[PDB]
Parts: sequence; structure tokens; C-alpha cells
Amino acid sequence: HMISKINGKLFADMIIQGAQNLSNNADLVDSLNVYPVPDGDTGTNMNLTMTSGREEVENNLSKNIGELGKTFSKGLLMGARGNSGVILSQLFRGFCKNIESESEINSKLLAESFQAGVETAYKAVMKPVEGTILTVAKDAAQAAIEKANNTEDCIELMEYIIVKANESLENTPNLLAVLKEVGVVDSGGKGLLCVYEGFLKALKGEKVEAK
Repeated sequence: HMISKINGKLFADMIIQGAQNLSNNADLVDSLNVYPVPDGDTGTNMNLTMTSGREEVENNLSKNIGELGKTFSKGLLMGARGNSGVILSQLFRGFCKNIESESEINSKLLAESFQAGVETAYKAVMKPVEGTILTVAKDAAQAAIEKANNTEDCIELMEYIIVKANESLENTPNLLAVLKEVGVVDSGGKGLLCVYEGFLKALKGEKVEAK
């Protein structure tokens, strides 16, 4: 089985399964956070952000991926909350901007769209802290760009993205002393990986069940 092109219907499903997988793990993500500051529970905030995106998408489906991305982007903007939820919205509003003109995308454009999200979030900060959700997103996009050059199949691509995203996540305690000593990976990066894992599920035809 393989995926050569992703249209608005499949992207909508990726968004839905990614959001549900993140929602199932939101309490986990919150509990990994070393800095549960006021209104700063990472799992809660990323879940609110992603779910607002999900809800807009579910009420305005479209087979044109660019139009669906604009709907996703709108929901992300309204839902964005917290440091990690805002970064999540920059990553995916940048992603959606990169496909706004398209009706479907191939593996190369999928990878370029992840990269466009990373560049958005980096353009919006002056020297970001390594060891955070941004680091995981950066390494995931780098992987996507490397792999897309000789993989037409978006399933195989997304699996690779997840493997390397997970490597980056597990390495975040080596970038920040506080994570190594507490003994946890970065919570925002964990939440991001939950979204990616749901994307793969959608690409495989599979449903994330509600916890």
C-alpha cells in the first residue's frame, strides 16, 4: 500500500487522527512538563490548539488541500495557547501557507511544508532554546527533506520522519540539564510526536480510538 498524493480529504483525516492521538496523550504530556506555570500546561495547551484546528476542519471539509489547510490554519489561530501551543500553530500555519495554492501534494511538497513550518517558528524568535519542541520539529523536517528526495511514498516518508523525530526527542535531555536530571524528554516535543504518529495512522487508513 502506498500514498503518492495527499488531497484535502486525506489531510483532514491526518489532522483528525493527529488531534485525537494528542488528545489521548494530553495528560501524559502535561505530566512530563517541568514548568507547569500558570496557564502553561503543555499537553492541555497543545491539545486545545490542535483541537480547535480539528473542529474547524471537521465543519468545513474540502478535497482541495490548500483550502482545507486554510481552514486548519484558522482553527489553529483561534485555539493557540501557551508557549508550546503557539509554536505548534506557527509550525502548522507555516505548513498550510506553503500548500495554500495546491489541491494535492506529493512527498517532496509534504517535506517542504514541514520545513516551511520550522522556518516560520525560527523567523519568529531570536536564538531559540535548543532542547524544546522547536528542536524536535527542526530535526523532523530535516529528516523529511532528506528522505523525500528518493521516496515517492508518503507512508514510508512519514515513518522516517517519526523515527528521526523520536531520536531528537530522546536526545533533548542531552541538550538541557534540567530535563536530564528530572529524567524526562521535552514535553512539547512529545506532544508534537503524538500529532505526527496520528498523521501516519491516517496515511495507513487506521483510526485512533478515543481514550
